[PDB]
Amino acid sequence: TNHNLHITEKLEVLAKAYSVQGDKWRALGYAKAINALKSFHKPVTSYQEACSIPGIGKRMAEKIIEILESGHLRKLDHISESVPVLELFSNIWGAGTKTAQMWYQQGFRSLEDIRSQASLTTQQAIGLKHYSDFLERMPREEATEIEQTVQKAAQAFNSGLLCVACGSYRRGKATCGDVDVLITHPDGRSHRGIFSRLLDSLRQEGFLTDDLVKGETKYLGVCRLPGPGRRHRRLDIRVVPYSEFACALLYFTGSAHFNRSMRALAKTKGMSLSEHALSTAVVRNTHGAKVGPGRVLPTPTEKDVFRLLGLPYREPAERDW
DNA sequence: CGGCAGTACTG
DNA sequence: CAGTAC
DNA sequence: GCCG
Ligand SMILES: Cc1cn([C@H]2C[C@H](O)[C@@H](COP(=O)(O)OP(=O)(O)OP(=O)(O)O)O2)c(=O)[nH]c1=O
Ligand SMILES: [Ca+2]
Ligand code: NA
Ligand code: NA
Repeated sequence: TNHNLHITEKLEVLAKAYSVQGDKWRALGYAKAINALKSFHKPVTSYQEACSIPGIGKRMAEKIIEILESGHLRKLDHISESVPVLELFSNIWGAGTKTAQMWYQQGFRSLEDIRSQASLTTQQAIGLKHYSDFLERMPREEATEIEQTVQKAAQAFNSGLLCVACGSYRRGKATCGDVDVLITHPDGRSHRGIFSRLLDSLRQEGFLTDDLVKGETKYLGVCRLPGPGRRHRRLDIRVVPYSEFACALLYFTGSAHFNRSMRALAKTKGMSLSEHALSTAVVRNTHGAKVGPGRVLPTPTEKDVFRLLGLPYREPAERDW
């Protein structure tokens, strides 16, 4: 639950304004502060109580106080008039802040302008054609149907293939922004040849409607279940070796902020965590950049990753931040 | 002062 | 590479 | 934006 809604509702506006305008680090600080404020027990009442929470500094506490005594945040009144347009433009899949800012500088103000005059990448044209659909979340039951469709298509090639939807779905959420399907095989090797033939099977069946990204082990695209009343949905599919399964599962399950916290912690302990592996004895320079590789640590299960980092295990539902 | 996660596709 | 995305 |  959140007992600081009257504060966070105002902060989210500012954080989004900073995000679409490209000030990503300031936005990150706002996001983190907003999460910290949602994850609390008591409505904040003092500048001193505010600064005590992790993720809240003097500036953010000043803002919270201006909120408690006045009910309003003056800074909301000086957001640039371009921000709603930038948000509109960057909600196109494949367009971000830089593209939105360029479109805005060219004088474009609406999606009709984009459709008729803008130069679009292949991805951005798919994103525009599904603009409304991609802003919607689906019921988890539909995510289940999409996962089962992928699983049944994959297990037709090799019965031994394991398929797991990993994302807000695995974290137990009632709705899902897209479906994240991780595929492996405990053999350790048969996963190698199935990916392209799987995608051919799904697009031959009419399930896949558009491709966004096509790597050797990574796919991002668009699907739609058959029959009436169905929307187009974003679908991400990864195929990983069994030895990397635990770390791929952890990454793909998220949340994103959870992953960043876990990876930041690993960095403090001279380790490095990615979707491939947890590594130890990684040599870095004075800027936190990697100059030497280190060695992979055995992580047969998600619990092993937590254990090697000195943390208590957190269930997927407990990984929202 | 200066990092803020680590990776992968596109063109 | 810069931009964008998971 | 925050924080070491
Ligand atoms: C966006 C993003 C995702 N991820 C990881 C964590 C996510 O659980 C996983 C899938 O990405 P998403 O599908 O974007 O994450 P989600 O499932 O939580 O969002 P939604 O419910 O709206 O569909 O990828 C990152 O590590 N970093 C990122 O920036
Ligand atoms: Ca998802
Ligand atoms: Na604090
Ligand atoms: Na976008």
